[PDB]
Amino acid sequence: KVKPNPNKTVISLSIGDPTVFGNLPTDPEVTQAMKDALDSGKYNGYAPSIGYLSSREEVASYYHCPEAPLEAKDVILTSGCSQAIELCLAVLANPGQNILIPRPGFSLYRTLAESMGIEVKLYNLLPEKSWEIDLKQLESLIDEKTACLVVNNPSNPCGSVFSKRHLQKILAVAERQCVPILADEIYGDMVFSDCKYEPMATLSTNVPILSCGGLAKRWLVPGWRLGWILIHDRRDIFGNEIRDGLVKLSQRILGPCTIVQGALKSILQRTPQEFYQDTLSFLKSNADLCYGALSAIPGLQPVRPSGAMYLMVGIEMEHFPEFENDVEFTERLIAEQSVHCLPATCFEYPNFFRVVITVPEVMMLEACSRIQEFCEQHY
Amino acid sequence: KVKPNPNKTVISLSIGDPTVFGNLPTDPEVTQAMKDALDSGKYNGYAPSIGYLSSREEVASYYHCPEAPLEAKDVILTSGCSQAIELCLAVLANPGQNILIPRPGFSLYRTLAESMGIEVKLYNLLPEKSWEIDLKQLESLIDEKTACLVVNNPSNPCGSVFSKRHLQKILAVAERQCVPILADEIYGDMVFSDCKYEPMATLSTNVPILSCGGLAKRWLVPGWRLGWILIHDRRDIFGNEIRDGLVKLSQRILGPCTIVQGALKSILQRTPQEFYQDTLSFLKSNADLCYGALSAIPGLQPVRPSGAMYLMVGIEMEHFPEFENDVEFTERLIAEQSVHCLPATCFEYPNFFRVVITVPEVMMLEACSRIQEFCEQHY
Repeated sequence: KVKPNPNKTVISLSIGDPTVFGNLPTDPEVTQAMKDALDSGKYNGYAPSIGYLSSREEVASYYHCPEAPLEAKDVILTSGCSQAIELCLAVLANPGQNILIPRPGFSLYRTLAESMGIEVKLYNLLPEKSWEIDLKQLESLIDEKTACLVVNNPSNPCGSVFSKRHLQKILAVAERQCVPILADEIYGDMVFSDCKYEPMATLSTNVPILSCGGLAKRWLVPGWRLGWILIHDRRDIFGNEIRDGLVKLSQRILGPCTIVQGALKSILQRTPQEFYQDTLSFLKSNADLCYGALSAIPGLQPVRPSGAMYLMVGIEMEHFPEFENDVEFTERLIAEQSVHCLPATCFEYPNFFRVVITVPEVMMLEACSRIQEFCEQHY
Repeated sequence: KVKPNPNKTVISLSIGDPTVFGNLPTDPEVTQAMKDALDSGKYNGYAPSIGYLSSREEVASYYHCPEAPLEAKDVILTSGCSQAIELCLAVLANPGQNILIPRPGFSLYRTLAESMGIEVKLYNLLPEKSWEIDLKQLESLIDEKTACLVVNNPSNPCGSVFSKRHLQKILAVAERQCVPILADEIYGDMVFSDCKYEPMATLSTNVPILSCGGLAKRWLVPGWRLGWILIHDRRDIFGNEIRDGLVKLSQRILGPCTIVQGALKSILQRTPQEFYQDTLSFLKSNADLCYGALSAIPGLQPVRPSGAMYLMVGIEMEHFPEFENDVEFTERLIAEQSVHCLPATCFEYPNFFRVVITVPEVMMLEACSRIQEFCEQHY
């Protein structure tokens, strides 16, 4: 809550909202589909709590392939991934049970499982190698009361996209301990690195998955609150016994705004690839600028991101005595420099901070030297 | 689940969605404000979980008067009254506690308090006199574990608007047992009877109220999911100790669609009264038609509604032997006649059914004789 250096333009690197300085507005095809959808006035009344037939039908289509074959009925529409997790949890597990979380991971999985009456077990991401999961951790963090396994790919906060392999390896671990994999993939298709993109379910054969996702992150309409559970029952471990748990639960807050549901068929089919290409294009460059300069600075260890909208830097508490935690670090930083970074304590991973890359480059750059002026005095 | 008489056009009188046959579409000023709000693209990013400053500011203004003085800060925006109840409950009371419900009442208060881990006590509405509350019931249904009192006015399903007096009487009962009054007034200003309209909080002086409300019912955009808690702390029984409970809880599903929030300032200020006048005008006439004809029929006792969009009819199980409950009644009715009425068992009040009046008159009328052809054979 400390005030900035009133003598320097405040630079906020910590907030994930792409649309803050509006250099990432959404495609006018998105904006139109909503207006088109309003204009027909076909969508102002009640829908099923699970969402419109047609809307559900159409998102189901967008994410379909023989490997992970999707049908109208394995789709549920919810007002964001916040629900897509909220519900996805309530159905799999009850108070006094346990789920496998990332470290570092979205501070949300906690605020929920804890607030749902679930006790949390956190597995480990490996900075040394692309923040990939620790397989020892995982295999033997399992329980009797282990309901589930949560995988976030691409990652907030890591910036990471997993290899076509590591994914099969993670899928190897679930059939050896008989556990569900909420695959939080709200960041799906949000990659730019050399490496193409793999939705985790396309690579499954004996593993039950429930996939989150939605507009908020790709189409940069985060305040619009639409999202979907994609169910992926391979081997009838789930069956109708689980599907009803969602249909029943859904009826508590009754899903998303109907305009957004209306406009969904059209947002999916009418958005030009030149929209995405642009987005990820500008998310490589800014990531690379951020990466280079920060890696150039002595005392900080930026881990190159392959996707999503962040990267993690590691504070080498070897030449930084003044500060004794990343918490105090971002703190004197914010006060002295006016640069807002998020202390990675929040993601349950101290000695580190998260920097988003959606901020303009001319700003990434200006903010980058500030950070350097900070470390040629403290490392 | 029985099939209709395939030989008669099915008439659905039981579903509350005004926009089904689209004779109640919303004012094109409503539709515009959304498009205007989309068009500015000012509203696509994250808002406070409690909602936009400005949005919250502006709805606060619309509902302000010295008696019940409202400020920007006593407003929380939520994706409908479904949440406005969900949250309004979670904050006041914990598993193994008790709240005062109507009978008959919205089948929702149950699906929640029960599903929240709250045990439910139902007070009584008086058909003999305008479905007004039973004061004996109320005074002595209270407990140690009585958290709250829920009042629904106007009523779903009753069709009832309470007198300027009964309201003060209900407000007399709360300060004699020290209890909160979630005043579900999602139907606010939805009255047409002689009698003007009183929001319950304007008439309070030593009683804490939390008022639900939103677009769904007045502006006939039910699928749009916006709504508000209006807080009404008179006497600091609430204070900052309760307000935080909402602000904290809100952050679980993070409120409504931002387009809807954007468009809110304009929907409120730019909607012509000729929109409302029309709405309630057509809701008197159809109510009166429905009332007359049904009252004309022998064996049924329609209670005249003063507001909202329904009325209750009472099955005089005095000349209706064939059927032994309202459940079986609507049932043979639906099969033989093709008229969908809702058996008032659902609202926890048997021997009765609910008929909505939003369906076209030429349809109310046709459906009315069908009902008569049904009773000149069964009463």
